Amino acid sequence: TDRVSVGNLRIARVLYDFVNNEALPGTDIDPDSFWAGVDKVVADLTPQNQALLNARDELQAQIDKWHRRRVIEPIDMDAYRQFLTEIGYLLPEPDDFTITTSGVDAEITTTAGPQLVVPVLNARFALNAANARWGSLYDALYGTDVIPETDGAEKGPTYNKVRGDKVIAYARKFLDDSVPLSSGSFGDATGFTVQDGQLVVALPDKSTGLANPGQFAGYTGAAESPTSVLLINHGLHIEILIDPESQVGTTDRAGVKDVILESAITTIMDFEDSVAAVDAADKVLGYRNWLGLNKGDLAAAVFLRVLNRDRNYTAPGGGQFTLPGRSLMFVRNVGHLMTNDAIVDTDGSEVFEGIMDALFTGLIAIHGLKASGPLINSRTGSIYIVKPKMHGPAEVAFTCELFSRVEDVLGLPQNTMKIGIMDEERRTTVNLKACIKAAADRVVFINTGFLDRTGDEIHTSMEAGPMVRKGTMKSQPWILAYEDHNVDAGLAAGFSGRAQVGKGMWTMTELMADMVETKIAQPRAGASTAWVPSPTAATLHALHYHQVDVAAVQQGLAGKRRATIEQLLTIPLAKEAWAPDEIREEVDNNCQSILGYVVRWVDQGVGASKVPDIHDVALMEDRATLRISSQLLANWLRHGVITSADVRASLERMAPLVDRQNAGDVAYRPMAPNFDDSIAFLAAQELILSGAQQPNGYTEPILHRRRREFKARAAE
Ligand SMILES: O=C(O)C(=O)CC(=O)c1c(F)cccc1F
Ligand SMILES: [Mg+2]
Ligand SMILES: [Mg+2]
Ligand SMILES: [Mg+2]
Repeated sequence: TDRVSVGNLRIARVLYDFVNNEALPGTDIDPDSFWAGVDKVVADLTPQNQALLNARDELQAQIDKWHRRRVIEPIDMDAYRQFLTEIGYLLPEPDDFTITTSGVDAEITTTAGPQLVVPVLNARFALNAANARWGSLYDALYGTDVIPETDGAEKGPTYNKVRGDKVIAYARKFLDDSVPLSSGSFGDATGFTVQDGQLVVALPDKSTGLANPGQFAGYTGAAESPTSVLLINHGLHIEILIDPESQVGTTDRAGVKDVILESAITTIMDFEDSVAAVDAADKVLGYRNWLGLNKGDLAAAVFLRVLNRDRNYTAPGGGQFTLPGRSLMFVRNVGHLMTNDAIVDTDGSEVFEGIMDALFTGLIAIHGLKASGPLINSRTGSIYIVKPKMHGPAEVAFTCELFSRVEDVLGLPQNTMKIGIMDEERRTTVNLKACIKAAADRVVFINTGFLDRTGDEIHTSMEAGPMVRKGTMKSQPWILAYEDHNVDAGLAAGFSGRAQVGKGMWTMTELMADMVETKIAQPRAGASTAWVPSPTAATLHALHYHQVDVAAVQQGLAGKRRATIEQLLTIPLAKEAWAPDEIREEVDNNCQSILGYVVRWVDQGVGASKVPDIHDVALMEDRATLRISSQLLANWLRHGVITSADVRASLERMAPLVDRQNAGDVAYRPMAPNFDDSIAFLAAQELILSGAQQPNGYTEPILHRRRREFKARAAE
């Protein structure tokens, strides 16, 4: 009695009102025509959506039976691959082709740099992420472990000048490495001037210019005493702020106050694995934040926080130009699996959620194409949607047809809605060229979502035998081939200069020294973007793109074929391998990370949490990391590595530790000692004990059911 009838649909009133009162005004779309289009698109495309999900089940059943029907020691790769071809899992590779996607912004086609992912249901996080286009290097260095807290350089309640001077020195070296002087070092600079459109750096006994004056991009203030100096390197901007009257500037030999880095070039506003949204009320919260971002007027509490305006500069010659102040925004829709009762049909059947996301996030994104102040997002006229968890090229073609039909409902030009393709399921990996071809006129990135991909690896081969420990997965042959294969397919499809080639998330949110040391591997592998968990991590990962010329790396990689199908298909089976203490560590680690994530998901609707692991390393958890942990334990239980008593005792042992870590939140409900009274604890148990039975190992069916159950209990 809380719904609105439109054709065969029954729409939750909160969603109907949100769309009519907030999303539609200003788009010139007729409300009656919009809702008729929703009815028609749902009716027309739901059968194919269901057909595709049934096809996954039929293929996995055949693969399950194949492994159970054999006894031979190692996979006979020739027989295995021929079988995958017969059942239509491995499809033929199409001829070479070049993508044709047009109307894409420079941040995607050309600029190499970090890409930030943030939960769209958290307005203050989403605001900080959009504002992360520019970030302080001094803050990122001083506040993290990139500068070690050795004797004398420790962080305290007040500024430590010994630490501050290490920060300054680190940044001066970065400047020398990125925008080198004709002679001397930035460490010895005493001042900056702009004379006849050229930057002049004062040294103690002479003056000098840049080795490449073309890296001088502009300044603020008067040319003869600028307030800042703007530089560019590998397409990314660097700004030296000059203020001798500041706390840090007073100590600096040139009065430098900070070094600002262009950081999160693009940001993915996430409706998928980092949020918990199980009904119309939840979906409206997310849609309204996405609306505020595109209209430019989102403002969050704690005083209030707003979106940054663009940045004004004087060109080296003399004109006034402007640089984007905000990250270019993508939105990650949900994939093809789930339904959501935000809309039900006349029989009470829930509507597919990915279909709804395309309609509603596409509608809302129109506001980002028009004046807010200037328009917020795409100046070239595109809407950028990340589509996750697709399995193979028919599922990509379906997304493209869904987008085409939504463009018609919205009165948008065909191919306005672009697609960032996650390569995060095995049947996409091994058919990647065909997947890109299916979206050849819409694709704006491919990205190795390696954590979902690991979950799919385990589930697909669940019946083959026990898998290696999850920490071993990152170095197994299949995943190394998968990473190279993805780059190869992108470059061969003409992505250089046209679309992003992306790699995955750094999850250790406090291990920033390790990130700076290690994550450089991604641009060295030819990735023009990769995922960071925070604005601070975006600023630090920006350093890697100044050190690595990704454009040159991609040109050197052109034409290579560095992964075979046999390599891609190498299942991560454990050899005949573990002492009891290693098995116990794996179980306790997986149970602790499952419980820490799931308890905040089910009881508080939080879809991404920092959860310390068994080694007290803080990890950003979302559904993909949960998918790995629950599938690994399900696999170990399936093949006798551990018993059902092992699992239960581990969960009961780790649950009170998770309770302790959450003891300060008035909204937290402890799981122990009354485990069977905690919907959250039972959800975590169900994710393991029923994991082998979930479709492709997905965690949403259980999580959504258990969160809805919790909401009902809290309302009675
Ligand atoms: O690798 C994949 O499948 C992803 O898609 C990555 C992802 O959501 C994510 C994650 F796993 C941990 C933290 C933050 C995130 F955004
Ligand atoms: Mg994923
Ligand atoms: Mg260079
Ligand atoms: Mg199954």
